[PDB]
Amino acid sequence: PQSVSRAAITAAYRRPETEAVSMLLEQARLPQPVAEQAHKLAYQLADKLRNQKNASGRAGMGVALMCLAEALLRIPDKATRDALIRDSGEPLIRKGVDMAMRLMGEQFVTGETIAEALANARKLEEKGFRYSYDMLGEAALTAADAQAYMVSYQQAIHAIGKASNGRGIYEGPGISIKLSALHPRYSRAQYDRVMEELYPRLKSLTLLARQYDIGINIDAEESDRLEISLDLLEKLCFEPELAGWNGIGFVIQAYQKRCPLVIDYLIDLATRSRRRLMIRLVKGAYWDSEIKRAQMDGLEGYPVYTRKVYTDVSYLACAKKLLAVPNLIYPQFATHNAHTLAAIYQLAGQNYYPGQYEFQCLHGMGEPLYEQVTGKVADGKLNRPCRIYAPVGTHETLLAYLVRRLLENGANTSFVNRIADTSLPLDELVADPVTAVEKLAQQEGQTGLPHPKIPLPRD
Ligand SMILES: Cc1cc2nc3c(=O)[nH]c(=O)nc-3n(C[C@H](O)[C@H](O)[C@H](O)COP(=O)(O)OP(=O)(O)OC[C@H]3O[C@@H](n4cnc5c(N)ncnc54)[C@H](O)[C@@H]3O)c2cc1C
Ligand SMILES: O=C(O)[C@@H]1CCCO1
Repeated sequence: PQSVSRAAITAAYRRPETEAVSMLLEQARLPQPVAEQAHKLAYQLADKLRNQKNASGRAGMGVALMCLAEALLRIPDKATRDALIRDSGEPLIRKGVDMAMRLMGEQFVTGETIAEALANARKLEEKGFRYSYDMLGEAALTAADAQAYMVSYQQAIHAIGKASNGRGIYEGPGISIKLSALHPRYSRAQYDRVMEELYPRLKSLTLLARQYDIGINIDAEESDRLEISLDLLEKLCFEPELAGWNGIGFVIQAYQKRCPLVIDYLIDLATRSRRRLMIRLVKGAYWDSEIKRAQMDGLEGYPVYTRKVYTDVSYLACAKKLLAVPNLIYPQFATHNAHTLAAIYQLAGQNYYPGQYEFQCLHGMGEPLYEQVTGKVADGKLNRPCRIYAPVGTHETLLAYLVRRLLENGANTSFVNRIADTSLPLDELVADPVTAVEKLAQQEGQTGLPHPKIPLPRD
């Protein structure tokens, strides 16, 4: 027997999308006036982003001719110019792969060593950005692997905490950790061994973060690990040494059917354990693998949505739920999507205060968007804080994170991919996801039908 809130998470695991999407719709819908201010802000943010160095206005203004025009413009004297016009198998494939990973991946890495990352934190921190550092590495395969991740996480907390120098959990830097790094073969670990071995290391790192008064966030990974992550979180929140401290962070993934039910659980947990939880709301990073995984499991359905617009709707519904309980949750709204950002900005209401919520972004992806957001109003900014997720490590820790980035940047449904498309008009790019879903429902006959190219695992 689970609590009321836990049982309800379980019962939502793979509920039919028509049902899941239908229940989210009214929770996600922006009231008329909020919708229009969100549309307008989303449009302005996306316009500035696209047309940074006049990229579209130069579209408005063949190549052969320009080279001749170029050569003609290098003729120093206009008269002369005018007068001229009048009158090896396995290891070769492995090497190209390892190299291309480094080349493409550098943009997403803040530094090789935590010091190096930290020494460069001054530039954006003075502009009002914050940081969450991640010592790259995950999915420990051996007892030794996990031990080494544990020591890298401990070392980072010391350096981050010393650099935080008492600025605290909101204004100061934090750390992000992956539970998969701390226990060998996490992907298949049983409740009993995780509690005996993983939990004491999570507890120990969290106590340390509390000594330095820095935030410590537990990243969300694959969906089959949600339940055990909640058991770990629960225990952690009742530690006496952590009483009255609100630095514990936890990620929730809006692409999951369970997400809203996990929120109901977290609200009850913050209440029972007498704390404000730092909760990062994301869409999620593992969608391609989740789809593949469920298709091989052959179960009743998917634990994630199959159309990107449904995830967008789920995120807005979940964002409203989070924003309603400021005594219990500090929401951290992770996104690079201008509509998403604008919707959250408006949904948060009037009378922003720094401790109400922040935005978050990944290093190498969100800086352009958030250069319009974080900063003074007199500089034309929104004056909302943003916390940059800063991966730290060498080439041997980068692979899995990089692949997730390529999937995110390379998917035609991604905002960061669609905004680069000269040809997709701004209004479509920032279209309201609820209205989009209702448009599909009127075309197709029912609300929340799965992606037509993604049938159920049994079909
Ligand atoms: C600071 C930060 C921290 C993050 N931490 C985590 C974390 O701990 N764990 C984690 O899993 N993710 C995490 N993410 C989220 C993930 O890494 C992506 O960055 C995020 O999902 C992209 O959302 P968006 O709003 O920027 O882009 P959008 O383009 O609006 O949405 C992109 C996405 O929608 C979802 N999607 C794509 N196609 C479909 C489809 N067909 N059906 C349903 N959904 C689809 C995927 O989640 C994909 O990322 C984090 C993101 C940030 C910025
Ligand atoms: O690892 C990832 O891909 C996501 C983004 C940062 C934390 O979890």
